[PDB]
Amino acid sequence: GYAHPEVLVSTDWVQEHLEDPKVRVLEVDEDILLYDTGHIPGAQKIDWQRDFWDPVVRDFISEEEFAKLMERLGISNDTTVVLYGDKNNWWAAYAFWFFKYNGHKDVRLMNGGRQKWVEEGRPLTTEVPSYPPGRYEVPYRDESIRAYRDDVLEHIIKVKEGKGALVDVRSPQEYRGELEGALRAGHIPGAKNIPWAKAVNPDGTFKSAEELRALYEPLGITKDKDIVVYCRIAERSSHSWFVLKYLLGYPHVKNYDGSWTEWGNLVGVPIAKGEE
Repeated sequence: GYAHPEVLVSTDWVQEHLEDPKVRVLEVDEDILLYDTGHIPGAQKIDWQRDFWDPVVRDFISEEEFAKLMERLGISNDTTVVLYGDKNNWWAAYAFWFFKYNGHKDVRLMNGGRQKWVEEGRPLTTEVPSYPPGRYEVPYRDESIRAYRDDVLEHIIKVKEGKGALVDVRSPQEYRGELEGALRAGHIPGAKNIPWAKAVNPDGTFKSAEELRALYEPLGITKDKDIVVYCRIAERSSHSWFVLKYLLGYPHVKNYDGSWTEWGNLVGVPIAKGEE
């Protein structure tokens, strides 16, 4: 089975923990207005750009700001945070990554996302919770899961020595250089293409550990290597990062948040086109 099934909860699990004092459910959607129309009872809304991004520079909010957000959401350090959203949990996986970047110990993703909960006809409400402030100590960012532009060159070499791998989760067209825009098209040299959606079933749930392994192992993307995953922006590569590190247990996996919007616009950086 999965390496970390404990970080994946079912819709049944969530419905039976709607009143757990140690549980805080958050809906994280690409469509920041969807929550307003109806959500899981007791769930709170995360507006990604406004809540996780600095208002002026391209970077996430500070550790201090993260702690204030948590308290406002009634979340404490020992809180079991449960995430779900639209698009096969695309954005919810992003929130998962960000929570882990801030070191939150107990974060879980609802298998199937908003899609499955709605399809099953489980409780929905437009009523928004009013939880008492949480107690969240200032976290320490975990750099082992975030990759930066100045780490790529040395990674590109690691990919050649068979010590690392690059996972491009974009469409094959973008991957090949036929391509959140950029002045250049192609992929980071050495990267392999595994479109993110290949990890999920039509109903929004994740594929089996076996089916997932089959997406990466045959392409040389193995646990013994340091992995770097990217898309156009971090928000879209977090899903595959989650699949590799948590569902498949890869110990070294980083999310390159800069992704193509940064790389494809950088001056004088290596770029490969075609297949690899």
